[PDB]
Amino acid sequence: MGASKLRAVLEKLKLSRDDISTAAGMVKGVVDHLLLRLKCDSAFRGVGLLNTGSYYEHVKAPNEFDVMFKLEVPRIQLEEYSNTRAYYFVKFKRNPKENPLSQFLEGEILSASKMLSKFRKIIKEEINDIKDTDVIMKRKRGGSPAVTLLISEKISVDITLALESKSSWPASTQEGLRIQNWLSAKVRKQLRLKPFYLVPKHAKGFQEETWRLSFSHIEKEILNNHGKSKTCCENKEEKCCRKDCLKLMKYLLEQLKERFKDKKHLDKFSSYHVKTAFFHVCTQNPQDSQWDRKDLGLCFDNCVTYFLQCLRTEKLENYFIPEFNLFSSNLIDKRSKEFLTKQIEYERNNEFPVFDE
Ligand SMILES: O=c1nc[nH]c2c1ncn2[C@@H]1O[C@@H]2COP(=O)(O)O[C@H]3[C@@H](O)[C@H](n4cnc5c(=O)nc[nH]c54)O[C@@H]3COP(=O)(O)O[C@H]2[C@H]1O
Ligand SMILES: [Zn+2]
Repeated sequence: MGASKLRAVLEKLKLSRDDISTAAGMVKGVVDHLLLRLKCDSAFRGVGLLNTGSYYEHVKAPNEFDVMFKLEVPRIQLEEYSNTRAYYFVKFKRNPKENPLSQFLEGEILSASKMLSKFRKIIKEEINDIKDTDVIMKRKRGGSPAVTLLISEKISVDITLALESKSSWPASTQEGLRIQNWLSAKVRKQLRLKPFYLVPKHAKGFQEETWRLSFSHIEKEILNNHGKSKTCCENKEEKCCRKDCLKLMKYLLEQLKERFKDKKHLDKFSSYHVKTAFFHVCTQNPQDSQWDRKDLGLCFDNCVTYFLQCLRTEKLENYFIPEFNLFSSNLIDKRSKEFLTKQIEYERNNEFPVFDE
């Protein structure tokens, strides 16, 4: 596939400045309201907005947003569940002390379901009272930590609540973030000093009171500063195609998901898998020269091939948690991965007709 053929698709995916300004304004307009009204509680007092991009995550629809609500918790003690390296129980070291979130304490373990229930209920009751904009609160999805709302029957916003921990990263993430050859071990050192987050997600019956590790902020960090050279993409001679490869991959997965929307094979595949795979390829190809713009197509293929391999071998390690396989037999069944593999292979073999619209 030609580089200009791909960059043409990327060119057509570009949304104008107005489409960003108006939608962004309509989003922040409700985000500020919900944010300020959430402060009217002892629990969600120190709530805050976390920058997980503050824009859209999927290229095509640009009417879908994703915001993350951070809530700091002091000196928490985590307890890994069932040797699932990603999922944890939240306990407090100072149990004798009275906690603001004490109402949600399921004993010594902080219940995620209660917090999600109160949070979501507050959102529903506030979305009821707003009159300046037409907003409806979307139905609860299957085991989703998010709360979605629709503004003016066109804008989708997924609000995800998350606990913040300034303490050192868990031992499961120790051998993760292998960016030493890519962004230097210094940057890894300084990045691991940053806080980590926790989202209310249950692990497989289901253990409904567990939390998942989240490093979305770090993903944004390495994503916006992606080159081995510090002046990468700041000058003409240092333009690369990492972000373009990520856009192309995400768009391919999205379009494939939409083509077979009627089926249920690709419903479990999300942009996070694509992101993860892309990070793995970045680790594999750390040199900026390996990401020359004129090599876009080739680069894209590298992102495709590897991804296919992960589907073929049923192995896709979480970039921060190596021992956690996103493509395990438990999470996603072989049949679906075979389907996606066949589709992607077809696309590549026929010059990606899914891009042509
Ligand atoms: O950490 C977060 N930061 C911002 N929003 C988040 C986060 N976690 C959840 N959500 C919000 O809830 C939606 C559904 O979540 P679900 O737990 O059911 O499945 C996730 C999950 O399997 C995987 N995923 C996504 N983020 C991570 C990660 O940080 N660490 C490990 N896995 C991850 O993608 C799938 C869906 O991707 P989407 O983003 O489309 O839709 C999310 C999102 O809206
Ligand atoms: Zn670059």
